[PDB]
Amino acid sequence: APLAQPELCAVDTAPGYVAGAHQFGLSQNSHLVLPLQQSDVRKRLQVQLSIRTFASSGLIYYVAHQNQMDYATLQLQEGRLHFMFDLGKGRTKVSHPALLSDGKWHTVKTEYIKRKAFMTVDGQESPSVTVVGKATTLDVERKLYLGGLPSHYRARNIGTITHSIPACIGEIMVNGQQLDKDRPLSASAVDRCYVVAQEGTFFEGSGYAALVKEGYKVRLDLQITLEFRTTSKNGVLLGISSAKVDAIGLEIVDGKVLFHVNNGAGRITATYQPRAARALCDGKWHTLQAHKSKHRIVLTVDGNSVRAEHSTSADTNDPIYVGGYPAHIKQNSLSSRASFRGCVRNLRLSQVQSLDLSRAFDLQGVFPHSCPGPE
Ligand SMILES: [Cl-]
Ligand SMILES: [Mg+2]
Ligand SMILES: [Mg+2]
Repeated sequence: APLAQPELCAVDTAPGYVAGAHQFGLSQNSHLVLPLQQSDVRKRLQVQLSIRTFASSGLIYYVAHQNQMDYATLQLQEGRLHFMFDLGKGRTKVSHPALLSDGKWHTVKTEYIKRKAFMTVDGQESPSVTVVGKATTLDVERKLYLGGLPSHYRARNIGTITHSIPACIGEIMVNGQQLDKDRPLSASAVDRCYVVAQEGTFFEGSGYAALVKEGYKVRLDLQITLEFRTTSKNGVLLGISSAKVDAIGLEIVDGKVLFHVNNGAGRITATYQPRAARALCDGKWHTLQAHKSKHRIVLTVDGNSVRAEHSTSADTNDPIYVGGYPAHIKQNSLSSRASFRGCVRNLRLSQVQSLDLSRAFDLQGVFPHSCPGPE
């Protein structure tokens, strides 16, 4: 029974979904395996597709011989496109300057024809490159992998960018023919695209994402930074806990942000309370910094800091739970059990390390890299 009428939070407007489009990158192996029947790519491979993304890296498409001696692939790296193939006796590579990670739709074309190869993005064609090697044919299996690769597949000689691209892909054509993406040979972890999206990972409020199955050790010093947006007053953000006492936690309870830490001598808590109760559930992005050092704990929200200052090591050796946690998992430094609802972006631990939610080993009600609504 509150003394004043409750302060309502902002409201989220569902954008709906794009018809005939697929969102990849939800897991490191999200993909579609599409049949190639009428295409003869031996002397010519022209692929045209539309893409929308905020990501910096990922595999967009791949085709290869059973022995992998012949192949062709399109990958994104540092926000830019790279097209390469090997006809059996040498690799040819083409790059394009266009920056694609702006969240807007782009048309892309990759072309290998005769003894030349080139790329086109939004109509801007790159200079041609001469096919390398003596071989004259691209000999590959009658199958194209779109948006990523199967978990059991081991792609050779295409570098380390073999994870699924966090992006929405529309229709795709090969040598003038539109492929029926609705009739894939097989697939894994694919979903729909929001009509309008913004950079981030959506948490529907029902589950969580668990990372680092081998265990993470907080120890003495650790810096956690992230950005979040939400229209709810309660929600767990992050927790790393031993099955005993040592643990750390970050959560939103009744409009306030709490950073708990326990080095084996009791819970230490830094609390941030905004001027307005509904300030943080306004649907806009907020920055969050939580630094743990020897005998110091500092929580900073939107530039506002709050700290608290005899064991000093948080001896954890467990997974990192994001956005919530299941009942059978102990979280000694979290008072709440409520799953977060909203989006989180730029999650990093510091010597910096950013956490990629698409790598979660256990995921429930969370959609990495896919966040609805405009920014
Ligand atoms: Cl100790
Ligand atoms: Mg060949
Ligand atoms: Mg200890």
